[PDB]
Amino acid sequence: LADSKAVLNQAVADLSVAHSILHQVHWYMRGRGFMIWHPKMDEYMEEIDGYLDEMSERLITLGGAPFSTLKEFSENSQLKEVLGDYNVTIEEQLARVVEVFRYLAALFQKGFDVSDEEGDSVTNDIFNVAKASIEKHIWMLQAELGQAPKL
Amino acid sequence: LADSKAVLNQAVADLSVAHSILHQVHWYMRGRGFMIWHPKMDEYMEEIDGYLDEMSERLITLGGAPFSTLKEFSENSQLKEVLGDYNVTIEEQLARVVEVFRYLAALFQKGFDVSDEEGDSVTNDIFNVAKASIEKHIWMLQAELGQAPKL
Amino acid sequence: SLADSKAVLNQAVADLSVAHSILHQVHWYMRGRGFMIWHPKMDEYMEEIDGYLDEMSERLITLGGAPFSTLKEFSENSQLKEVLGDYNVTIEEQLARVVEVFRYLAALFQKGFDVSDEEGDSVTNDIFNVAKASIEKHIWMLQAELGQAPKL
Amino acid sequence: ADSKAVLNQAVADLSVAHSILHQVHWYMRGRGFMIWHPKMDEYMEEIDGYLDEMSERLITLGGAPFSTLKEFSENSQLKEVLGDYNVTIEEQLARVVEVFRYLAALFQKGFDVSDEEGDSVTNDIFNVAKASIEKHIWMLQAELGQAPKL
Amino acid sequence: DSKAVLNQAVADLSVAHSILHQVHWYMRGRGFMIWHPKMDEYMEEIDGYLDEMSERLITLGGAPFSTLKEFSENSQLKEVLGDYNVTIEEQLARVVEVFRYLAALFQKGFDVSDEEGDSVTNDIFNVAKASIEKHIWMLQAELGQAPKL
Amino acid sequence: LADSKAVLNQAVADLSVAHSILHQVHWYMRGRGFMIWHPKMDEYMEEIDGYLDEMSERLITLGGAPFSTLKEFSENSQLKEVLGDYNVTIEEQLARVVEVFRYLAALFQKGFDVSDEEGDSVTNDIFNVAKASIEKHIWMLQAELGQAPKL
Amino acid sequence: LADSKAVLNQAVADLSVAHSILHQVHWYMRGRGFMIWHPKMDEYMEEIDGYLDEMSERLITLGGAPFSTLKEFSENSQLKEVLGDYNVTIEEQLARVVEVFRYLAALFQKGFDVSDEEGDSVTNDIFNVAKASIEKHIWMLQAELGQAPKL
Amino acid sequence: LADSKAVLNQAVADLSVAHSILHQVHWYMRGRGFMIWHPKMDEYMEEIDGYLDEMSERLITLGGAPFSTLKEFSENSQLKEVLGDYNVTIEEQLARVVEVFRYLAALFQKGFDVSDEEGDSVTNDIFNVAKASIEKHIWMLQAELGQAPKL
Amino acid sequence: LADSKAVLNQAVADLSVAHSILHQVHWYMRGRGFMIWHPKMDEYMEEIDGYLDEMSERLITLGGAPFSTLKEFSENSQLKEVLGDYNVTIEEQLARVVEVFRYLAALFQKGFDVSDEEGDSVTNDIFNVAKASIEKHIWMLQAELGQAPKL
Amino acid sequence: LADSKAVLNQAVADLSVAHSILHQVHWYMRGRGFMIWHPKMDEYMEEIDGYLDEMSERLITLGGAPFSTLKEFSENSQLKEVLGDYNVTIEEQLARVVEVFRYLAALFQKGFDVSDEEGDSVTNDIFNVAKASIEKHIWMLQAELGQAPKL
Amino acid sequence: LADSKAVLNQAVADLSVAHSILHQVHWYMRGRGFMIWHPKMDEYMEEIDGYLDEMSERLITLGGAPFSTLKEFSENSQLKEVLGDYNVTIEEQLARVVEVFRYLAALFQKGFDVSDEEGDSVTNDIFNVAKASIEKHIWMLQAELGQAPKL
Amino acid sequence: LADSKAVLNQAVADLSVAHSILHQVHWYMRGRGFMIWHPKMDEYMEEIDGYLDEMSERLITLGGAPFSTLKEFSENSQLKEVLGDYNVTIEEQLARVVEVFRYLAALFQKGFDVSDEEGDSVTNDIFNVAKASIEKHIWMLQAELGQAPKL
Ligand SMILES: [Ca+2]
Ligand SMILES: [Ca+2]
Ligand SMILES: [Ca+2]
Ligand SMILES: [Ca+2]
Ligand SMILES: [Ca+2]
Ligand SMILES: [Cl-]
Ligand SMILES: [Cl-]
Ligand SMILES: [Cl-]
Ligand SMILES: [Cl-]
Ligand SMILES: [Cl-]
Ligand SMILES: [Cu+2]
Ligand SMILES: [Cu+2]
Ligand SMILES: [Cu+2]
Ligand SMILES: [Cu+2]
Ligand SMILES: [Cu+2]
Ligand SMILES: [Cu+2]
Ligand SMILES: [Cu+2]
Ligand SMILES: [Cu+2]
Ligand SMILES: [Cu+2]
Ligand SMILES: [Cu+2]
Ligand SMILES: [Cu+2]
Ligand SMILES: [Cu+2]
Repeated sequence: LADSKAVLNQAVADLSVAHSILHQVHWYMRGRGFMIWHPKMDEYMEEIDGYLDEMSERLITLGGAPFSTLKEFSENSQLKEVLGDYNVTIEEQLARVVEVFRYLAALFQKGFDVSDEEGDSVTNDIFNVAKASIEKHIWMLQAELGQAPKL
Repeated sequence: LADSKAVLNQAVADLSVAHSILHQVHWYMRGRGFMIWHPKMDEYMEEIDGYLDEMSERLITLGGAPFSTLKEFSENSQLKEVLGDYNVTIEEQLARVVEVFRYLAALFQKGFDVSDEEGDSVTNDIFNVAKASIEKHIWMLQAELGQAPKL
Repeated sequence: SLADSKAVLNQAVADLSVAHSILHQVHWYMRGRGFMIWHPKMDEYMEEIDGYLDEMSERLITLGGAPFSTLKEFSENSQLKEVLGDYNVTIEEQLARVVEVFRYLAALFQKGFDVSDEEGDSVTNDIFNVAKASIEKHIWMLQAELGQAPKL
Repeated sequence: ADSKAVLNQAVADLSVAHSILHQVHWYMRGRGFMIWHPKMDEYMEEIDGYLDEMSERLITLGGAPFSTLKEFSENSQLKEVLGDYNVTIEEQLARVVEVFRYLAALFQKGFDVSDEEGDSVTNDIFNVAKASIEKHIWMLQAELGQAPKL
Repeated sequence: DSKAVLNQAVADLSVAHSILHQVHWYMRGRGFMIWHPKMDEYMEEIDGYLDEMSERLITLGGAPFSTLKEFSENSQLKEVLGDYNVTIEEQLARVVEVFRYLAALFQKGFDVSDEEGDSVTNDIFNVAKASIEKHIWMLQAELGQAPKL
Repeated sequence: LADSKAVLNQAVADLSVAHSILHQVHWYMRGRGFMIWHPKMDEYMEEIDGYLDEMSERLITLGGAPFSTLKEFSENSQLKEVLGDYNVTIEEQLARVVEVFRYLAALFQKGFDVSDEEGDSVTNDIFNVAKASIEKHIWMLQAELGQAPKL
Repeated sequence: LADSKAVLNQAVADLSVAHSILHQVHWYMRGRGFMIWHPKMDEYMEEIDGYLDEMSERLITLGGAPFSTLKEFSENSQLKEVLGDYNVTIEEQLARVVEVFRYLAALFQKGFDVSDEEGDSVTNDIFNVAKASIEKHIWMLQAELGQAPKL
Repeated sequence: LADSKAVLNQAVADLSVAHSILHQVHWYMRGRGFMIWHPKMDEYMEEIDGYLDEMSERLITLGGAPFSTLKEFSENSQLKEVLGDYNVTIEEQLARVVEVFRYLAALFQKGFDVSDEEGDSVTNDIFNVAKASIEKHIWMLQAELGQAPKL
Repeated sequence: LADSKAVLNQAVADLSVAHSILHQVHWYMRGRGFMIWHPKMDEYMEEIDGYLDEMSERLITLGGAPFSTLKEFSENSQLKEVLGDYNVTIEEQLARVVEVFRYLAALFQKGFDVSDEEGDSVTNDIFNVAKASIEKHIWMLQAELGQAPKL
Repeated sequence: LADSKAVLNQAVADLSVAHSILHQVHWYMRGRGFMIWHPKMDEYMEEIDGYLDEMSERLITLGGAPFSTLKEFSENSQLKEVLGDYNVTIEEQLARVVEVFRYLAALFQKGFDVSDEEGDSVTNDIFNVAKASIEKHIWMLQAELGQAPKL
Repeated sequence: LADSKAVLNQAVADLSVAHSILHQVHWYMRGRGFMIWHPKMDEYMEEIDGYLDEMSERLITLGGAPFSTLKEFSENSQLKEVLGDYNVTIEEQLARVVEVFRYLAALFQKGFDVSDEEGDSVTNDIFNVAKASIEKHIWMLQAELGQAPKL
Repeated sequence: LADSKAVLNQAVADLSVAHSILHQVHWYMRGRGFMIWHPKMDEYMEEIDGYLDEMSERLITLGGAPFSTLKEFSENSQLKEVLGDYNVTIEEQLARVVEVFRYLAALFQKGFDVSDEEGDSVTNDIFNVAKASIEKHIWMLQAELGQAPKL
């Protein structure tokens, strides 16, 4: 199950970086809609953390060794972080969360694919559930942004 | 008691159509304010459904036969429905909810008058409670829309 | 594109809206021994039906679709037929209507599952699978009440 | 005076109604016991609510509520019979319906008198209780295969 | 007879509820705001015993008193007309009197069911007697007195 | 006091002052029964604030403009305030609360009549509910004080 | 205290078999009343399981070794099991539960007497509590079946 | 305001007026973001009332006599009230709330300083806790206004 | 669906025996770690009971006849039971739970495969969910025992 | 009921000292298992305090005068106390709790017997309930220690 | 942190005695007001016990050894205990509670001062929080008794 | 680090790294005690994250710009991360948590010190509350490890 293990660990790194990006958005946010979207980032972060732990502990359950240092997370994630900036607009912050979420949905589709191909149905379901929820968020964030989900 | 029964049945039809219209607004909404107004439609729908069930079971209690098919709801409602359209602005969507709620408040006043006249105080009270909260919603929606309630 | 996955989701929106109306009718027009139990049971079924409806509609939206959202659309697209409310229907005839509504929904959900499986829409596939599971369980229980096997 | 009187009438009738419901609850036998036995508890609790609220309204209005079994029995227009296990479920439910029809008519009377005297507070207490009792009458009659026939 | 004492209790608990309700309603004087809702706790507890003991009697094949006529004729408690001029201390003194009668009745219930080998019924009277006696201590304590069981 | 708007706004002022009086009682109370009456004042104050907000927002809903400054509250209220005094007995504090509540119930009656006369049943219902509870409190308070409610 | 130990272990076997029988009734039930009685079986099963664990752990506490395999349960129980059959009427199902419960109350009576005579008052109480509730159930079950409890 | 007692009483007056100002904003608010900011005012008001009560009770506890009439509040407070106005923008509404909060945070700093100087550590902590939370609100409000907290 | 039905019924038998074994472990456990592992056994039992009822009622739902007697469970189960023994160490006790869980996870895989081939996706999901949770427990139990999960 | 009274009072003093010993164990505990047993001592302590207050209040109810000073507790208790010592192992700490419990269970038996002889049935059930729970704890502590309960 | 450690331990002793005195007041109380003040002694005892555990565990944390036997409590406490006496009036009982509380607040001031001088700010805040609450209780008790707090 | 803002950011970095190490301990833990200590890591991580968020917020509130990327956390933190290793004993894992907490306690003392010196009492409080709880955890972890807290 080497490829299911590799994608789980990929998600551990990516989700760790995604959490950090969401926390940055939470902190640096400024503009009309702050009061709604600032605590909304805690909800997204909590949900991201749930996926992270579950996917890491599935990796552990399968005999793997999850990345578990900030260096491992940062080096292995395909997500890129920039310095915090208070002058990013609300719309831009929401569009970055959408970018991250589209990335995660694509990653989860890959985890779904590989786990299916390896016959790892438990892992497959974990990815599917995460994908479901993330794609729903993309619809909502896009809607706020006056756009179709464009999945 | 023939008219109290009639107006309660009218309310069953109109509430069923108002539910559907609220559901459309909930689903087709796009633009800034989505994250607050999308779940708000669920609260409004649940409140509408509560009136619908209480007025219908009052009608039953009084010996009446509630409308209970979509054809009945559609044909007897004075509310008109259009196809859902994502390009309707948030402010236009809220304007639509306000016009539905104005209609309902007026319908509930007719219900109050009719049942008051017949001495059906229980029905009278159903209408008064429903009118009270709908009018408060009208104030709030109009305030969001930068307007006086204009009841 | 997921053309048929989207189509079956919207089919479900239509049928669930009509299913909801039928369960409400049963709820209101019910008379006979067993009323005190089956009348609020209809509220539980309605709420579950409403849950699938909202979730299937919002999956369709998520996918770039446009859900049916008027009574006219629900009526004309649903395969479920409605009749006028009638208080002289027996309890066991009411429960039998509910069973036939549920058999239809279970079959629709099966169609949703197969169609989404084939197009590789696994999220949609799981929504249908969960809904089918529950509907089929209620069929067992309703049928038991009616002194019958589930006969899926 | 009349609002006060009808409040006290309800105190007595609701006390006897509670007794009858408790009897139905205890002596019930037959298919449907397991649903209807605890149902009598919900009805009793609701009846006790009206009883205390109407009695306390009477106190608030300067009255003196009936507060002995003797007063309840001889002021109430509801008749009690000895407990009897032979009564069918449908008959037990029919007896509850009959008691509820009485309470609903009495609450209408309370509504009328209080409306005439301008005691809108008492007026609402009667309306709220009546609404709920009539709803029960529908459900009870439905179980019995019947229209509410208010 | 366990069955007889259970039915006596049904009658007396019915009358005791009426008396507590009377105290709840007619109470006036300093302490009303604490003692008025306290009567609700007592009545709820009294009604708990009433139902428990009645349905034990049904369980044993008995026929509980289920009419005010039966309650009033069989009960050994007496009722008087409600009176707003009764003092807070008098009202509470009346509550103690009722509770003392109840505990003694539950004592009799305990003895009789014990002699009869009916341990379930026995246990019902024991739990009830325990709480009533605790209440007697507290009421008496408020009244400046020892419980004097 | 020609109309419902007027009496609602009167309530707004009187309830504000009633709130302030109850707080005074709560703070300056001394003597046997403090442990029970002190927190009871909190209950009364929260109930009062409840009416205050309901009535103000009914007035807003009707298109009026609620008093919303202390000057407005204090000048338009017909209740009189005095300096906090620790040497007022418990019985005196309770008597003063009774006085406030008697005033409030009377005002709510005037509110009921004015709304009844102009067919504003929503407002009418608001006054009726508030009057019911206030009158119940007078009974209980009077009972503590060894008195009939004497409405 | 060998008798109390012996009866606690009997009850362990019998409660285990009683649970199985209730679970069969739960599964195989068909007919009007199913919707009430099917979940009612869960309540009974939970209560039986509470007795089982309590009685078992009292036996452990006393220095005994409770029956703890299906073979021990099945061979030591005096209750007899039959193949699940869907065609049994609801009435027959409830009659069967009554038979089981009568057996248990009688067993609990034996437990009460045996424990009383050894002066094991804790075991005594355990049987008394269990017996009280089972006899209450016999009444209700017999009431549904149109009969007196006939204890 | 030379001592802990004096600043605590100054706090009582200012908090009373702050409360009235927040209620005005709550009532008179119109514009996009109403549905979020209107109930937010209730949260602020409840927090404010919590400080009002604790500081007043602390004063009582220290042997002082709290201001407890509208006249005392309005005269002693350094906050100015103006007539309610429905044509104030949300941005303007939130800017006023910010002005009030900066005033309270400054007053709480004074109470902190004075109490530390007196060695009244209990009073000191009350001012510190209240200041902490108010400064946090300033950050959030400012961020909604697209600005740094600028304490 | 003959094979799905067969494997569901196998699960009913095996889960019934597994519950019995877990209960033995719960009862007979001695050694350091009791206070933790004794209630943990209750958790595992509740979970095992949940699969048992759900798999049995999926079988009923599919037109099957679940095993529903202790004799059917003992004879159909591939799990073997032995007399309770206080002298088994905690390590031995947890190792035994691990063996049981590995057995169940493998039966659930069989269940998953057979339902997959037959196109019974509802049953397939029931096995997959049960398998996931059991594998997770095997990881934790194994971790307690100082080992990799070694699925 | 002189001896019933006496033994209740013995229990007040002994439960007082037992509470103190358990608090010492709670505080001075060191070693593997701390994280479980440290909070467990709080559960035991709360349970011990429950019996203490219950038995004291029963004594008061019977016309007695509970020991209510530490002098009285110390002099009357048969339990002995020593200075806290962090160097005691976890296993000896738990053996010490067991000895306290064996004592209390013996005392509760004495209370049972005495109250039984005087026909104080209420006091009798109080000791029985308490004895049942303590003996259960003895089984559990003993199991942790790898021992039979040896009552 | 010698002085901080010493004063924490003095609190352990005095708080242990305070709890005993309150329990005495709880049990022996008689007179009008019993029904309010009897349960109020529970609230006080719970709060006292919370300080006792916190201060003891702060001392353990700091490397000290808490008093943990009744002899240590009784010999180290400055609080004096007398035999329970039902003839003490309610107002005398409350007066005794006031005196204990006055003693505890002064002890907590000493605690504050000593920890502040030593730079043990964690211990410092512990004393401050406890002091705040005790002084509030003093105001309330004094109020009941018709007096100023007179801190 | 030379002001409160500087130490707040240092805390953001260190808490981020502390969270990562705790998550590693949580994941890679094997040994007797796993079932207790694995979820206890979750409690420590929630708490650490509470500090991270409020310290970051406080920095934002003060006009600062928190580290908000993994690169920034990793490079600014003085904690070192090593690759996850299943072979580390439970006791070694616990000792690692203790080392981390000792570091955080020292950091928080530095934060307390710096903020006190600047007169930033709000920040000071934040650090003091955090230090308190971490030191208590150090006591408990050390107790598990059979050691004095050795602060
Ligand atoms: Ca648009
Ligand atoms: Ca059949
Ligand atoms: Ca090992
Ligand atoms: Ca050691
Ligand atoms: Ca005295
Ligand atoms: Cl799209
Ligand atoms: Cl828009
Ligand atoms: Cl009719
Ligand atoms: Cl049948
Ligand atoms: Cl071992
Ligand atoms: Cu985890
Ligand atoms: Cu309904
Ligand atoms: Cu939705
Ligand atoms: Cu009442
Ligand atoms: Cu009952
Ligand atoms: Cu408001
Ligand atoms: Cu157990
Ligand atoms: Cu206060
Ligand atoms: Cu089941
Ligand atoms: Cu106590
Ligand atoms: Cu502790
Ligand atoms: Cu945050």
